Amino acid sequence: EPARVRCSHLLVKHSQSRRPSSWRQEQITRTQEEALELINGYIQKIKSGEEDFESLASQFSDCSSAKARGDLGAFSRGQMQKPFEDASFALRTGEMSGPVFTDSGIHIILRTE
Ligand SMILES: Cc1cccc(C[C@H](COP(=O)([O-])[O-])NC(=O)c2cc3ccccc3s2)c1
Repeated sequence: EPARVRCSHLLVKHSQSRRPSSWRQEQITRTQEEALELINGYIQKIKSGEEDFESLASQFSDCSSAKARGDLGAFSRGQMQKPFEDASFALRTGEMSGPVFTDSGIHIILRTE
C-alpha cells in the first residue's frame, strides 16, 4: 500500500447529513433514500458511458471539490473519515468505488494515483 493515494469523489448529501448545506444548495432537502438513488443512478451512467465521472462531480457534487472536478488531491491514512479512507485505499488506480457512506453523506470515489 502506498503512503498516500490521490482520489476524486462525488458527494451527495441528504437532510440527515452532518452538515445539510453545500455550495450548490443552501439547504439539503433530499431524503437519504433519494441521495442513494442518485448515487446509483450516477454509477450506472458512468458504467454505460453515458456520463463522465469528473463532469458529473463538477456539476452535482455537494463537496466544494466540485470546483476541481472532484479532485481532493493526495491524502494519507488518518486524515479522512474512516469509511472514506478504507474505500479509497482499497481501490486500484483508475478504479471507481460503489456507494460509500460517511457522516458527510454518500460518495462515489475514483482513485487516480
Ligand atoms: C469523508 C470526506 C471526504 C472528502 C470530502 C468530504 C466532505 C467535506 C465537506 O462535507 P461536510 O464537512 O460539510 O460534512 N469536504 C472536505 O472535507 C473536503 C473538501 C475539499 C475540497 C478541495 C480539496 C480537498 C478537500 S477535502 C468528506
